Amino acid sequence: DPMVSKGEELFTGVVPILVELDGDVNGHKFSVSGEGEGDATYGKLTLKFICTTGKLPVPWPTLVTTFLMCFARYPDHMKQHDFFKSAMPEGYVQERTIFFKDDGNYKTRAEVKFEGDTLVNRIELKGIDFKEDGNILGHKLEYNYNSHNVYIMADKQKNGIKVNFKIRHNIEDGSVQLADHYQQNTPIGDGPVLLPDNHYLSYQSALSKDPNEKRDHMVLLEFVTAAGIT
Repeated sequence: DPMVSKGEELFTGVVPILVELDGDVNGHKFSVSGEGEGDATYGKLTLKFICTTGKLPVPWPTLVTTFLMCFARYPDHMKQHDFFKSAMPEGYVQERTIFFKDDGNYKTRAEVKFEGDTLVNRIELKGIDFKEDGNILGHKLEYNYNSHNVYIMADKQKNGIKVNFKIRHNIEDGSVQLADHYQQNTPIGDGPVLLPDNHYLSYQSALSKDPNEKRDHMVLLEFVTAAGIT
């Protein structure tokens, strides 16, 4: 299938990745740059993010979802349901509001597209309404990450998908900080895209530190696999 082969050719090997974020939470401005690689055949991403502005004013785990669904491994039986690769190389817009339970919210807009060989995720984040001494601004989140299933549906109206899901950030009293995600994706180009039947992506994420890195940073390893249509 030349449409499948096309994303299969853009993603059938290891693909360098760049991520650039400009953020403002409760007016605290910060920038982050990330680099790494993705191997869609295996659902694998490895990335290292650096805060280029000094200390990151929010917990690194609250940014994990914002910092590449085109790197999911879609099983061969499910290749018709891969919207994310179908939009490449021109790419897609990914927008979210993330509602933190009893606290503020992030609103993000990202463009995910190729720039030559490199797959770029360029993001603007605004955060509003955070409590000074809540779990976000107070840095009360553990540096770890649970596994989550993400439910994808078509938004045929908008020639894209809608994505909805709740992340649980563990807190160091056994509590969770809920982060309620509402997501919309739409293609950047005017070409054909795959509008999926409802399915999920299963995510696992591991957070770590580069023992040689003095800058505020996060090393992120994620495995992502599509399922949910036998």
